Amino acid sequence: SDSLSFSFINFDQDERNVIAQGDARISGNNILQLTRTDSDGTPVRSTVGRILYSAQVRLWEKSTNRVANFQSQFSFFLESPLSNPADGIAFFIAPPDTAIPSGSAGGLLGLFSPKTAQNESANQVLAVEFDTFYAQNSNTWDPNYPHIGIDVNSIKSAKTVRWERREGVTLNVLVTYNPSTKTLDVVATYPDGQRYQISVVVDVTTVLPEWVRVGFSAASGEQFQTHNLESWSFTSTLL
Amino acid sequence: SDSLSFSFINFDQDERNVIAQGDARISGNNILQLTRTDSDGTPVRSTVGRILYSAQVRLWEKSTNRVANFQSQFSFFLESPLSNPADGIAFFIAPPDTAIPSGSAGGLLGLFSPKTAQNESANQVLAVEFDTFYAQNSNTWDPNYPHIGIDVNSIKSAKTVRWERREGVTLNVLVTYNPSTKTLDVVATYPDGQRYQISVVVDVTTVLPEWVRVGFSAASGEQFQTHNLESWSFTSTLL
Ligand SMILES: CO[C@H]1O[C@H](CO)[C@@H](O)[C@H](O[C@H]2O[C@H](CO)[C@@H](O)[C@H](O)[C@@H]2O)[C@@H]1O
Ligand SMILES: CO[C@H]1O[C@H](CO)[C@@H](O)[C@H](O[C@H]2O[C@H](CO)[C@@H](O)[C@H](O)[C@@H]2O)[C@@H]1O
Ligand SMILES: *[C@@H]1O[C@H](CO)[C@@H](O)[C@H](O)[C@H]1NC(C)=O
Ligand SMILES: *[C@@H]1O[C@H](CO)[C@@H](O)[C@H](O)[C@H]1NC(C)=O
Ligand SMILES: [Ca+2]
Ligand SMILES: [Ca+2]
Ligand SMILES: [Mn+2]
Ligand SMILES: [Mn+2]
Repeated sequence: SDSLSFSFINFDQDERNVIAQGDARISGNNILQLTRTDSDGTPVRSTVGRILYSAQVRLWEKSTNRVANFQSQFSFFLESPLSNPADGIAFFIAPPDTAIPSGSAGGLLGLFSPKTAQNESANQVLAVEFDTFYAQNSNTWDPNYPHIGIDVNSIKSAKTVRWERREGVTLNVLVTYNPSTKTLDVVATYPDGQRYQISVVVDVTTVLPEWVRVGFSAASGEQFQTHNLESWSFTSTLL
Repeated sequence: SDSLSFSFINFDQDERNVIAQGDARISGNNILQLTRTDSDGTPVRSTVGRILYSAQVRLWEKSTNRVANFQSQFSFFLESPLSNPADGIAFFIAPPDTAIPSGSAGGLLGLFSPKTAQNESANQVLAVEFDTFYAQNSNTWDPNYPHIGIDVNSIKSAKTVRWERREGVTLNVLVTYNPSTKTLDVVATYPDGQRYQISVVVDVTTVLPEWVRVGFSAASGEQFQTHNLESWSFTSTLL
């Protein structure tokens, strides 16, 4: 269609218009939990979950040279009982048939397969990652610190900014795409006003198909944490 | 979710987020055609078609006493080579599992079954009808003229206004529900400024389930016409 929007002030477990993949679920307490927990609510190793909004977004139209804008606002928090929590949460855009790739329960954030994770020609993923785990022994593509990144068909972010994950604290995020400037902008803020900004010039018509779904992905490998989405609103208009 | 909106400036045959029922289709020339035509494009007898937007609207929430507003704007035109064309087109709201009932290809507008069409206790349909056929020999519930009506769980409109269908002319329609006044308002206009207004007080929480789908229905029995939707935008916010 020419435009689509939705808003979740909170999520409820009855929500009809989201697609859960892997370990993702909306809890009975109204939190969207992307990764698995044991019966005590403790995060566990080797888990991946994603959610997609069910309606399919017209990101661009080849026969008319129309391109959509979009704006995605959301808030999340992460918790872990241990040091060096992993692996992170991402807002992402992918073809509507997208599924969790094998080998992605870890630093690939549920978004990529190991043999092609850095191969821009192979992937169909645009993502904004909140990447808490950076160890060189397995995340060779990361800078040596937790970071916010924009991922264009690769797990190696096109651009990153330094970000110190705060245990249990809500981060508020606004992601916007402007097709006239071909700019994808991210602004994230913690409650004290600390602000994180990352932006990339990217022509969405060369990185993604005409129809897409939007959503979130998270994963934990050998290190773990809960990945908790509290709210989400989205709008897209084909211009 | 807490809100949802979409817009079709035009329809395209590739549209991913609509559900076609019966004879409905979006043509290669970008018109949403609800009822069947022969190979020359001529309307035919005994046809019914409906479309639904795929995303499910939260019309109300019982555990929080929240009720949604909504606003639906659309335009349509009807064509027939013969006199007394039939049967009409309706915007409607129904449970998400809704399907064309048997016996509805005619004056029941694809919305009701003959034995219960006037039984408010049985149905789950809220509709705004543009009803072109009124013959007492089969449409006993209609006034003796073409009319615009608001249908609350019955094919006998709660309220009607006189309307002379114009062959091939676009009618523009705005339908709005205000939950604070429990008022469903319809305003329709022809290109010369002729205006049709109909409004009913109705508590949507007593006539429809908490989750619904929205869309359009049309049918032809022994008399026929094409039922052509040109554009449609919709918004709903749970208050
Ligand atoms: C504690 O294990 C760390 O070091 C191991 C090698 O000594 C790695 O195999 C291991 O990587 C896995 O877990 C990390 C952290 O969750 C994850 O990013 C990666 O994709 C693997 O699943 C880890 O770095
Ligand atoms: C030309 O047929 C008209 O009169 C018949 C009886 O003499 C009716 O059976 C017939 O009704 C069917 O067609 C109408 C018009 O399309 C429709 O409204 C009704 O639901 C029946 O399908 C028609 O009135
Ligand atoms: C990257 O993926 C493309 C598409 O399959 C492939 O042609 C190319 O060989 C890959 N690059 C490498 C280094 O394997
Ligand atoms: C109307 O439908 C209700 C619900 O099934 C039913 O109880 C009632 O008998 C019907 N009324 C008539 C007149 O048949
Ligand atoms: Ca990482
Ligand atoms: Ca009628
Ligand atoms: Mn990273
Ligand atoms: Mn009528």
